Amino acid sequence: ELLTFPFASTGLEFPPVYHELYQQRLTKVRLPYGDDAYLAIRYADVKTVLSDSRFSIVASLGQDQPRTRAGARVGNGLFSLDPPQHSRLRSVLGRDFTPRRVEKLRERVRELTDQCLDRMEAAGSPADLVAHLAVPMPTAVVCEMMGVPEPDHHLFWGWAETILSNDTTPDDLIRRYQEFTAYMGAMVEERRARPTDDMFGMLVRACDEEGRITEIEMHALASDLLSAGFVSTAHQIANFTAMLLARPERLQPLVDKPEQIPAAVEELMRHVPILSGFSFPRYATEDLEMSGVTVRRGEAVIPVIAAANRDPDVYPDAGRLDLERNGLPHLGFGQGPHFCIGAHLARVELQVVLEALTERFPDLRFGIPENALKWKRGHFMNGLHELPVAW
Ligand code: HEM
Ligand SMILES: CC[C@@H]1C[C@@H]2C[C@@H]3[C@H]4C/C=C\C(=O)NCC[C@H](O)[C@@H]5NC(=O)/C(=C(O)/C=C/[C@@H]4CC(=O)[C@H]3[C@@H]2[C@H]1C)C5=O
Repeated sequence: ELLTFPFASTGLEFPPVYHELYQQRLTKVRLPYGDDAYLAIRYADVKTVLSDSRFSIVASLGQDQPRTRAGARVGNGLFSLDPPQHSRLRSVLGRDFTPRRVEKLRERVRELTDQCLDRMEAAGSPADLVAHLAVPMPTAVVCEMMGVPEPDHHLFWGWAETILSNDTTPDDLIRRYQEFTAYMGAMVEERRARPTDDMFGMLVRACDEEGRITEIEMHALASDLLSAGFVSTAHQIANFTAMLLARPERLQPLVDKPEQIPAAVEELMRHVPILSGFSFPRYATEDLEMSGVTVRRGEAVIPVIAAANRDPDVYPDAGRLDLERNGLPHLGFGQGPHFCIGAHLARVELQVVLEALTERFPDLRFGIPENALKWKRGHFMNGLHELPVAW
């Protein structure tokens, strides 16, 4: 009878069971659905799972995917492939997410952030930072980049939520797939009759003109980016803001030393356990040793990035949020092939958010007692339903 995973925790709590597991050999756990799997929790082990070619993201041996969602996570996009096939598909998007291209979006990200905060401030204190900023701004950034109009943003929230909900059935996934395919089918036909200088338009040229990808691959890449690209940052804006507002000095360290905002963002990326459970298991493609256990060909191992980010040998006093830490590189954006393609855009968003909040609301504080905060309970991610803030 195996340890159950995910573990018990509420909000952004890091559960004490990890402190036990760091002093144990690799541990096998049973999941809500699918096969059992080992839990990689040491920094080095999580790095290995995510970047060593002996770990495949594909269950090519009949495995039942260890998971928290009733419907297995399957499709034709970036999370369904190993290199080189993954690398060839990702290369279609690559150039648009390099630091050199994303750094160009800083001014636009701040424009949208400013518009969000004008409306927040016009709504009056105390106001919900989730509804006024965390949700709208990242949604607008990627929906604009892709070429989706503001009228339709709500459609992509719903499609993204059913992906991320652990009570989503395979039937719900079918409904989502059909609705989404219809919508992007419309978008494709629009761009075939009238090309556009946006990212979906780039994908349509890549399918039609260059023949680099197939239609289903074009849809898959768009679906990956519109599922992953704004609910993520949405959750993290509120998580980061809540983390800061819960300390005695709140925003003041960053008001006083704006130049430290990039380091703060990285420490928060390390510290915040953003995942309720985990992402994708990997499967060993040959016998190998990990934290005292022989992982056999075919067996699943889950990379627990949150645990890696509190590895007691990599990070002294790991539970402490120390905005000056500059610890060794966290795994909050993953590692290896599937390292977050949006990593620099998320850094830009989160940095700009802290710039805008410190500059405009230096005395930002919780608008309700902290004990009343409404943390989510059944989402793939940890976060807040609401974040009332006062100034
Ligand atoms: C704070 C915000 C974000 C966090 C914490 C985050 C985290 C991650 C992590 C850890 C992975 C790797 C998971 C694994 O290997 O199992 C990943 C993958 C991915 N992320 Fe991000 N992400 C964020 C924002 C974004 C944004 C802004 C985008 C795009 C606009 C994005 C798009 C993607 C995509 C497409 C993948 C799959 C990449 C691949 O398999 O090649 N994410 N994300
Ligand atoms: C902030 C935390 C970041 C946020 C990103 C978003 C990532 C999720 C969404 C990513 C891609 C996606 O939804 N693409 C279209 C569907 C696909 O065809 C396919 N079908 C499926 O069902 C399946 C998923 O459920 C996929 C779920 C992904 C799980 C995961 O690791 C998340 C990441 C986290 C680590 C697929 O990938």
